[PDB]
Amino acid sequence: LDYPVLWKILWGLVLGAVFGLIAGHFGYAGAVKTYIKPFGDLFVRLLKMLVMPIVLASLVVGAASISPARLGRVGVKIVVYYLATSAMAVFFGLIVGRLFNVGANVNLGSGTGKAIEAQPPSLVQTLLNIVPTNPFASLAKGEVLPVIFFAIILGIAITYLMNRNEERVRKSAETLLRVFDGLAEAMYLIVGGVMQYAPIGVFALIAYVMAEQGVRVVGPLAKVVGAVYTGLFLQIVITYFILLKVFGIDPIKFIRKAKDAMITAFVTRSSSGTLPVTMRVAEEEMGVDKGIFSFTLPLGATINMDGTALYQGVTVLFVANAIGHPLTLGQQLVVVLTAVLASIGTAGVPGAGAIMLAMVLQSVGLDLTPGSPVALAYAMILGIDAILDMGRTMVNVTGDLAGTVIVAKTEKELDESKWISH
Amino acid sequence: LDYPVLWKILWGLVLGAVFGLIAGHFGYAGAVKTYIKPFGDLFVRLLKMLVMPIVLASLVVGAASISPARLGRVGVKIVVYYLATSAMAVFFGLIVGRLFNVGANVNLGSGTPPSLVQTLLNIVPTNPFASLAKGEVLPVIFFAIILGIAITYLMNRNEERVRKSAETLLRVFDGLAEAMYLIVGGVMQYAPIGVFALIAYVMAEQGVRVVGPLAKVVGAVYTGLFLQIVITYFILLKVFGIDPIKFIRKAKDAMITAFVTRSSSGTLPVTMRVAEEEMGVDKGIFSFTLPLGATINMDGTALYQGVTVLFVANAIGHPLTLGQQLVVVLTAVLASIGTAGVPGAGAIMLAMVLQSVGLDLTPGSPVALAYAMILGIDAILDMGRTMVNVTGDLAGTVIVAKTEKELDESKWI
Amino acid sequence: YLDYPVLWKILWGLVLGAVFGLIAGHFGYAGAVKTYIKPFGDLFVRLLKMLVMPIVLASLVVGAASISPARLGRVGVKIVVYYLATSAMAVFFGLIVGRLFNVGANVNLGSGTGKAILVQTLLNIVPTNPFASLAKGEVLPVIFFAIILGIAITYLMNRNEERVRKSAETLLRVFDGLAEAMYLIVGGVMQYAPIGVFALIAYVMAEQGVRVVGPLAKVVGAVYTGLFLQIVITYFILLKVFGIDPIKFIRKAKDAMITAFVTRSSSGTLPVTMRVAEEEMGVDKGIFSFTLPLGATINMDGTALYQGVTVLFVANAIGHPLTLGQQLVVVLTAVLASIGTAGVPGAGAIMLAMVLQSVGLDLTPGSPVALAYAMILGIDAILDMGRTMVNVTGDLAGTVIVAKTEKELDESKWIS
Repeated sequence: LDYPVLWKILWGLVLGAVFGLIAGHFGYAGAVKTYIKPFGDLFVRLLKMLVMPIVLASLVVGAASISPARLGRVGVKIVVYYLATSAMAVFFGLIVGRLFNVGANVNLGSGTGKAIEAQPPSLVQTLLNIVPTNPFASLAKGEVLPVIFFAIILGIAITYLMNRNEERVRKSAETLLRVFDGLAEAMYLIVGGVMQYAPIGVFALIAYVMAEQGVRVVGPLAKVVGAVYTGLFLQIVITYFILLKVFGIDPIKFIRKAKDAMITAFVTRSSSGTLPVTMRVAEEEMGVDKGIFSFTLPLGATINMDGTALYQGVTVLFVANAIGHPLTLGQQLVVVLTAVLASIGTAGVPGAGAIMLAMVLQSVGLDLTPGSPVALAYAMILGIDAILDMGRTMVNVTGDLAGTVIVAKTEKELDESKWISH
Repeated sequence: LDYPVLWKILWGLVLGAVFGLIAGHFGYAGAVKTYIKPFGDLFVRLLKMLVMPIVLASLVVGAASISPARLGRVGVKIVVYYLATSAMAVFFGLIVGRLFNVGANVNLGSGTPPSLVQTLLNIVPTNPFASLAKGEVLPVIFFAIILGIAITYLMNRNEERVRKSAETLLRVFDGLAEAMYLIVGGVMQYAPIGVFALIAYVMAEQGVRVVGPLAKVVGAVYTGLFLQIVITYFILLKVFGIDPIKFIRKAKDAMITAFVTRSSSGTLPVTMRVAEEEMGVDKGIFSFTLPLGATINMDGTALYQGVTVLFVANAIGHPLTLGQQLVVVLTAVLASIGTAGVPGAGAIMLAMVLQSVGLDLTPGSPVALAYAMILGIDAILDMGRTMVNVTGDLAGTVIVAKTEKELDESKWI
Repeated sequence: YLDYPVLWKILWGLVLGAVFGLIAGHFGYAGAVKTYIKPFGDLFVRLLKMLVMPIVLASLVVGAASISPARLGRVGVKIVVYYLATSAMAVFFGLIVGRLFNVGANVNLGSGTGKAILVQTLLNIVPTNPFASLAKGEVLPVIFFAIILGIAITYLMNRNEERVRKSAETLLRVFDGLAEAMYLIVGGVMQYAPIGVFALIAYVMAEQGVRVVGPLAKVVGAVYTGLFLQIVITYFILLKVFGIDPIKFIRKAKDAMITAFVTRSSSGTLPVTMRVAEEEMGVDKGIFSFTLPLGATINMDGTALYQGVTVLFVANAIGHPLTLGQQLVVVLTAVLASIGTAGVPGAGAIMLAMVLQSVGLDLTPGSPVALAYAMILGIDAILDMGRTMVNVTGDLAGTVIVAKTEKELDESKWIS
C-alpha cells in the first residue's frame, strides 16, 4: 500500500532494533524468529545471488578499461591504505578496550604463554591458492579471490586482443567484452530493485538479532559491547574522516552516500554479501570509476584487517582479565597482530570473529576444555557475537568505501559532479 | 541401416513393449538389461544434458520478450490451472481405486515439524553458478526470469553503450537456445530406438509381476490417466477452444518420451520443442509454464497416491472411509509441490505417507509387506504417472497461451 | 640483477634444475628444495591448470564450428588409427627394452595366488549436466558438448532467418574471443615457464633422483631407452612416411614436451600443447582442438612402456616366471583397463597396483610382491616425467599427421 519516504532503510534499522529489543524483553524472541526473520533471510538471499555475477562481470569490464600498469598502481595504493588503517584499528582496539576495563569479573584460571609449537600461519599455500585451477569451479563454489584473479587476467587479455591488427581478433574480443558489460549492467540494475525491498529486510534482521542477543548486553558484557563500538566510532570518525579530509574529500558527504552500504553491511554481517550494495554505491553514489571499485571493493571484502583488529583487541583483553591471566600492553599487541596476520587470506563471513578468537586462544596455549574458566569467557563473548559481528562488518565496508574513494580521487575519481548540493 | 523414416517413436514404443513382455516371460530380462537396456540409457542421458541450457537460455530470451506484468499474469494462470486439474486428479484417483476395489487381501495390522518457508526461500539461489552446476531447476527459473526482465529494461534505456551491450548478451542466450532446440531435434531422430530400449527393459523386469491383485492396482492407476486426459484435459481444452484430438497427436512425442523416460524435468527439452515446433506456442509462454509445471504439477501424484493408500488400507485391513482417504491423499499432494519429477518419487512418497499416519514398516510386518508389493510394480506406475503430467503440462501451457499469445493457429488447420 | 629473458631458457631451466636437483639432493638438502624452490613450479602448474577448461571448450566450439561434421569424423577415425598404431609400437618396445636391460636384477623370493586371472564408461562420455562437467574438470564430456555446440552453431549460421544467423554469429564470436584470450595468456605464462620448470625438476630430482642408484637404475634406464626409441623410431618414421621433417617437429614440440615432462600431466600441459599446435606446427583449430585433448585422454603410448617394464620388474623380483607371451597378456590387459583416465601425476603406480591385484598376486604388507611394488613406487615421479612427456610428443605427431591429411595445411610455418 506504500511507502512514500525514501530515507527508509535507516528508519527500518531503528524501528527494527527497537521492536526487537521490546519483543525480547517480553519473552517473544521466539516469535520473531518465526514470523519476522525469514523476510530478512530473503533480503539476504537475494544479495547473495548477485555477488558472483556482479563481481566477475564488473571486473572483466573494469580491467578491460583502464590498463594493467595503472591497475598495478591501484593495488599498491589500496594495500598501503589497508596497512595504514589497520595500524589505527589495532591501536584503537587496544586503547578502547583498556578504557572500558572489560575484564570486570569473576573466576580464576591457570596462566600460560605462547606454547604448543608456536607457529605463525603457513601463508604460502594461502597465496598459491589465489590462482584458481578451475575458473568454472571457483565460480560454482563461492570463491571470490580466485574469480578476482581470473577476471583481471581475462580483462587485460581482452584489451590486448582489441588492439591486435586482425579484424576477427578485434570483433570477437569485443563481443565477449560486450557480453560481460551487459551482464554487469543487468546485475547493477537488479540490486537497485533489491534495494527497494531493503528496509523491510533490514528491519527483520536487527529485529531478530536484537530479540535474541539484545537481552544479553546487560552486565560486564555491556562494557565489551560498549568498548567495541566506541572503537568503531573512533576508527570511522577519526582515522577515516581525517584520512578523507587529507585527500580533499568531504567526510560528511561521504557518510550520507555510504549509508546504504553501511546499514546493509551492518545487518548482513557479510562483507562479501554486501558487495552488490557497496559496488552500486561506489558507482551510483560516490561516482567512482568501475576500473577502480570493481577491483578495490571486492579485494577489500577479503583483505581489510580493520574490524578484526578492533574486535580482537577487545575480546583477547576481556578473556585475559576475566580468567585473571595478566597481559601487558605489549603482549596484547603481539597477539592481535598474530590474529590479524592470520585473518588476511579469509574474506568476511558472519561468525568469523568468534571463530578467529577461539583460534588465538588455543594457539596461545589456553585450555578451551569444558567448564574451565577460559572456556567460560569465550562462551560469554560467543553469546553476544551477532551484536559484535554487526559492528565488525560495518566498520570494514565503510573503510572499504573510504579507501576506494581516496584511490579513485588519486586518478579518475573523477566525477565530482556527483558531489554538489543544490 | 539405413532405417530413417518418420513416426517411429510410437512404433518403437509398441514394438519394444512387445519385445520386452515376450523376453521377460521366457526369463531373459537379464540380457535385456545387459545388451539392450544401455541403448535406452543413452536416450535418457542426452536429454538430461540439454535441460539446463534449454531452460536457462529459453527463459532469459522468453522473459526478455513480453513484459513482467504479462509474465505475472501467465504465472497466476498456470498456477490456477495446476490447482484446478489437481482437483480432478484427486477425484479420479479416489474413485478408480474404489471401483477396482484395489486393496483386496490378505494380512493384518493397525493404525490411526512443518516448514514451507525455507522451501519458498530456497527458490532464491545464493549462487546462480552453483545452482546451474547442481541440478536445481526452480532457482534457475528464478534467476533466468530476473535476468530476462532486467535485460529488456536495459534495451529500452536511453544510453547507447548500455543498449547494445544488453542486446549483445540477449543474442548470446538466443543463439544458445536456438542451438539447443536444434540438438533436441537431432536426438529425436534417435528417440524411437531409446524408447524401444526403455520399455523393453521395464516390460522385461517388472512386466511379469503385473499378474494378480497388483494388476487391479495397475488397472486402477491407468484408468485414472485415461480418465484424466480424456475427460478433464479434453473438456478443459474444448472449453477454451482448442481441439483435443490434434493436441494428442502433437504431444505424442513428448508423451511417449515422458512415459518411457519417467522424468518430468528430463522430458523438458522434448516437451518444449514439441511446445514450440509443433503446438506453436511462443517462447515467452512455455519457457516459463513448462519448466515451472515440471515441478509444480500435482496431477499424477494425486492419482498414484489415491490408488495405493487405498490399496494399503485394504490389504492390511485398516479401514479408511472415502473421506479420511481424501485427507491422507491431500496431505501427500501438498508435500509434493516443492519437488520436481524424478523416477523414484511415487514409492518414496508412498513410504513417507505410511510413516506419518503411524503405520509400522519394519520387516516382515504387513504394512511393510503391502508397500513392498507396490514397490515392485513402481516402474510400470511411474511411466503412467509422468506421461499424464507432461500431457497436462502441455495442455495448460497451450490453454494459458491461447488467452494471450498462443497465438499460432496456422499450426493446426 | 637478473634480466633474465634470453628466451631459449625453458631447456636451460630444465638441465640447470635437474643438475641442481641431483647435486642438492646428494647433499641432503631436499627439505629446503621442497620449501623454497618447489612452490615456484607449483605456481607454474597452477596457472596452466586454470586455462585448461576455457582453452579447451572455446577452442573446440570454434574449431567444430569451422570445418564440418563429416570431415571431423574422418580426423576422428584417423587419430584413433594413429593411436593404435603407435601403441603396438610402445608395447613392443616395452617388452624388448625391459628384457634387454633385464630389470629383475635382485634379490627376494615369493609365490602369490596363481598364476591365474566396459559399457558404463562410454555412456559416461555424454555429460548429464554440461555446467557440472565444466566445474568438475571433466575433459571428455566437455569435448562432446563442444562438438555438438560447434556443429549446431554452424548449421544455424546457414539458416535462412537473419536473426538466427546473427545470434549464432554472436555466440560463436564469444567463444572465439574467449579462445583467443586464452591463447594470449598461455603465451604469457610461457614467459615464466623456465623459472617454474627449474623449480619442478629441482624438486623431483632432489627427492627421487637419489633413489635411482642400484637395480632401480636399470628400470629407470630401460623406461627412458624405451621413450627414446618410441620418439626416435616410431614417431619419426611415422612422420616421414606422411612427409614431415622429424627434426623440425622436435624443435617445435620442445615447449610442450618439457612442460609435459615436468608437470607430469598430459591434460594440464594441454594449453601449451594446443598453443604449439597452433602458433608453431601451424595446425588448424578444426583439427587440433579435437585431436589434442582427445589424445590427452586416450593415448596409450606412455603407459605401455611403464607397464611393460614394471610388470617384469615385479615378475622377476618376486620370482614368478613370465613367458614373453604371458607378459604380453598382462600389459594388454593393463592398457585396456587404463583408457578412461587423463594424465595425472601418480597415475603409473596406481595402475600397476591394480594389475598386481587382478592377476591374483597378494599385496599384503611385508610381502615380496608388495616389497617390489614399493621400490617402483619410490622412483615413480622420475618415471612419471618420462611417461607423460612421450605422450604429449606423440599427441603432437598424430595431430600434425592427421592434419597433413586434410588441412594441416600451413607449410609456410616450416621452410628455410
